Amino acid sequence: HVKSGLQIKKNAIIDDYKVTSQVLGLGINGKVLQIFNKRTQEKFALKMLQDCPKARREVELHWRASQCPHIVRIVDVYENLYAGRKCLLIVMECLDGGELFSRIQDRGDQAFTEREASEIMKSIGEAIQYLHSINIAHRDVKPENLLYTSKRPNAILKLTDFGFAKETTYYVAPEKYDKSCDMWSLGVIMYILLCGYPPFYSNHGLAISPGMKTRIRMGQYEFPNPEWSEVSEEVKMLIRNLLKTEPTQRMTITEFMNHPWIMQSTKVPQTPLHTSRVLKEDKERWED
Repeated sequence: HVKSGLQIKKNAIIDDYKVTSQVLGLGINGKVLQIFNKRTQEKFALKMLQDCPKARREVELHWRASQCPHIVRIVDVYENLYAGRKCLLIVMECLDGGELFSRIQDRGDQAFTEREASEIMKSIGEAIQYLHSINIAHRDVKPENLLYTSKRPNAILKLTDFGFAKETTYYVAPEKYDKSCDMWSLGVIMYILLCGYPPFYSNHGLAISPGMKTRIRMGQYEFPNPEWSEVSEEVKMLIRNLLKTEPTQRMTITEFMNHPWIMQSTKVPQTPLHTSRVLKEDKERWED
């Protein structure tokens, strides 16, 4: 019920960990580098942030969320001087399974199933549910931010970048919609999981198009055949509620988690999906 508070280590990280120039990824606030425990030689991930109040907010919110199995765990946080400038160094568990959509691309002749999508969405949902329950909104749920623990098949998907996360804060009525942003993100992820293409795309496929922005505002998405031919109307309706243009009309995480598709993944059919194939073909377009 009660869990330890964040104990920021003032000892030099070099004492405990061996720092490498290898960059696992770029976080919005700071670069993420692979590091190894000197004692155990175990791989870990280091996020380096300058000691601004925004950085302190990120580390606090991440620490609260670290408990969730579907949120990347912060093993330790270090306050150290780099170049005589105060830095917060966040050591997290290394996720080498790779981005969610990258793993689906790398599955070969084996086809992605509706049931597999339901399981994936439930995992992401559980993370969002924990965050919303503790009054935190990630505000940056994206495919990049979802990563797998290991290349082994029973690896767990985890949410990662808390740079944009913000606190949402006798019987009484419950009365920001920062939380609603996360639900929209789930809808987009779900759409891509089922077909392998985003609900909203740019003419000439260049970054963010004015036309794409208009489509997002107008909520102009279609479920095109053949990708959506075998997808349940139930699933389509769920996506519609998640992709409502008006944030207030958008589905709550509790509603999403109680939805039968999410709640009973086992019941969900193993209908084959075009997602794996589409992702491979899109990669081929990117790599001419």
